[PDB]
Amino acid sequence: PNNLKEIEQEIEKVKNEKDAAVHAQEFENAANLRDKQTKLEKQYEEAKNEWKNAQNGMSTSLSEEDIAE
Amino acid sequence: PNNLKEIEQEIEKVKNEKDAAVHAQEFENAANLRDKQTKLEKQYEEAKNEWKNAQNGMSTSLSEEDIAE
Repeated sequence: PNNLKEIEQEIEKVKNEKDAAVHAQEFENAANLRDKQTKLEKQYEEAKNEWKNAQNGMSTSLSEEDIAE
Repeated sequence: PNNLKEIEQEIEKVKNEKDAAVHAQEFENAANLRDKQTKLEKQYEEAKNEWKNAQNGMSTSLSEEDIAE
């Protein structure tokens, strides 16, 4: 529901930036990048947990409209 | 004469310990390690250059006292 794609992209770009900075020997910002990545991972886990709980709370019954479509 | 015997040893331990801290999510001390490693690399080049500059000028000719050895 347009909630995990953004966090996944942010984690990917943070990882790419950290990998680029590793070759350039930049550890003063590497700690900040790692902390941001960990926070984004925690937020992604929380969002996934709440989304799966909400999905499991409801029942996806099949109606005649699906067959008609 | 006990010049690069210890400088190179310091570089060796910093590099290996640096990589382990990356996977251990320990960048609090890794930031200081990168600065120390960069400084040691500069010192190694300076020490090597001054050693060869003061020795390449002189020539080491043969001596008759060691021919009979």
